[PDB]
Amino acid sequence: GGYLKVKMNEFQVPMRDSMLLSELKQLITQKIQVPAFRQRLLVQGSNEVLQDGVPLAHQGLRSGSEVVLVVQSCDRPLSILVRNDRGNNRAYEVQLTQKVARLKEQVAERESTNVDQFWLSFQGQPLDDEKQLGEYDLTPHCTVQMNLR
Repeated sequence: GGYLKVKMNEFQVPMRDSMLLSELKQLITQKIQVPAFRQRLLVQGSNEVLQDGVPLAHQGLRSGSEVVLVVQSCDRPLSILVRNDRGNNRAYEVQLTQKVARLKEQVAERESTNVDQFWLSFQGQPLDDEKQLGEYDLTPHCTVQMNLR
């Protein structure tokens, strides 16, 4: 029977024993279709930012408490990692609406390689040059792998 009130527009979500921030964000994703990375949650009134790993009930919340949800705009850039053939990483700013081809060009320049000599993969799936990055579910500081031809 416990719940939290989420204030963006307002809705309720169930609050189970020892619920974590990641579970609150999952319930919010199910309600409003916004990924966890675009969500920031704060305790209402005081405005304390909620954190991972510690039960929400131990961050000043209890059943019936209100939390403030801030949604980051979908067009804000995010940083990702591209890992090369030697397992070395570099960080890249991207927009999810950019085509994969644009990321390939960034990587080719920074790795001193030609675009036609490699392809990119995410969690083992190849990235299609013609698709938008947002077709793949990239998140901040996730890893895209280079694959040499």
